[PDB]
Amino acid sequence: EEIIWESLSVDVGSQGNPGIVEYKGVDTKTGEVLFEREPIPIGTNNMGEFLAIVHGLRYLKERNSRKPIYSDSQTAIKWVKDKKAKSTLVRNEETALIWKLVDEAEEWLNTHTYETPILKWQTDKWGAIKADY
RNA sequence: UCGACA
DNA sequence: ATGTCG
Ligand SMILES: [Cl-]
Ligand SMILES: [Mg+2]
Ligand SMILES: [Mg+2]
Repeated sequence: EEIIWESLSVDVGSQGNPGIVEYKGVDTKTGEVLFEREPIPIGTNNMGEFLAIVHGLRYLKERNSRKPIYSDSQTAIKWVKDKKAKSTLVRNEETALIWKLVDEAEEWLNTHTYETPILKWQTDKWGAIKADY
């Protein structure tokens, strides 16, 4: 019910779906952009949302930060919890990059630890997540 | 058959 | 429209 302002908010941005995908993480309190992924030619909204959360985990772990991560993606939050991105996007030469990043994200998750709470951003009550495009 | 999150 | 889960 209470927004945890001392947190990291991440979100995907795209042009088409499947389409060009990117993501960024921002300080929930100030909106300051902390990281941003170079656009990936072809990917899905959910893969991007997943990549954004995993990058956030890696970003916070490297800085010894225990702050939670906000995401508005029910799908991505579940994929991270399961440490498995159940995407339906076809695996071919054109989607090789997005799949490589997804596979590497999964790989990282299955070989590292973290206590970072991954929280659902309550869009219907709080408005658009701060990392929204 | 939807409902929900994007 | 398309991507996903309950
Ligand atoms: Cl990535
Ligand atoms: Mg989103
Ligand atoms: Mg958004």
